Amino acid sequence: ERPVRVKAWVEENRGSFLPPVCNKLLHQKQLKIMFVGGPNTRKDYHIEEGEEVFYQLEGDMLLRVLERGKHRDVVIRQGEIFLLPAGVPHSPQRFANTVGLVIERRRLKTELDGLRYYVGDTTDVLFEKWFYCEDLGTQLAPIIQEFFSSEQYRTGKPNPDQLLKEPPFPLSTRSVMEPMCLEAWLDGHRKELQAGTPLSLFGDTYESQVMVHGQGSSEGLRRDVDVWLWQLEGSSVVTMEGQRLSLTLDDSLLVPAGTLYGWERGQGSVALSVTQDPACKKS
Ligand SMILES: [Fe+3]
Repeated sequence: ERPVRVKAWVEENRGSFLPPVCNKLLHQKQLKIMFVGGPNTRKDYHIEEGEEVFYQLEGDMLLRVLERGKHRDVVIRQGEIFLLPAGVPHSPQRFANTVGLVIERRRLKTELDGLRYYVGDTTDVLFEKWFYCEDLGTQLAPIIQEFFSSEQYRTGKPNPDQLLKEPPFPLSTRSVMEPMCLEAWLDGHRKELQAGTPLSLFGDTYESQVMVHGQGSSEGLRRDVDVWLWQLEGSSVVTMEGQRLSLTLDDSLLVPAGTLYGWERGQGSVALSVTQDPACKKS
């Protein structure tokens, strides 16, 4: 339209979260920006070669992970933000009356997504499926149905003929971070943002870059990947192709790869800048 105001977009589009996945995409080019409501129980663990960034807009969630072969529970509460590194199996439980933000990116021609259901709360695979992920809005469903309409589900015995000897790429062995409370973080760094220096939220051992920007401007910029901007405080002006688009509180905007842009940020503004560039992949 664009900018799109995030809470107005959610409040309008939440009547279209449909089971089993309860998701709807805002954007689906190089960057994928999607929202998911609950209640919604996922018994499956997803594995992918890109990174996933979560931010809880409304209410809490529970992310179950496998971190070095061990089950782990990761509560992400309203206002918290968290980055999941590549190749970690994860299973998101969302509860009644919650809305969440998830970001990911388009997968390379050779990258492979997988789904696994385990036996009980053990680490033994019961059922798995591996596929090229093209359309985040549409492909998990058919996979989930297949598990619920299956012998493995009816009985709980794995069929060894349908397991893989090894996963197609080695699962990650890194540890997972703690969720950060975004606005305790902002207030914690407000002096630096007033100064004009942008800041990395998660640092550079990841592919994703979540940069926070305060007052000031920056020169003509052209990136090879999509960029998403989200205005949290104050306001700002984006310039792309002889075209000023101003952003106010809670406005957001995807600048498409290739597109040349200037950004002017007014007094006491605070904007979020997100990028997932697979040239910055960490394997
Ligand atoms: Fe996932």
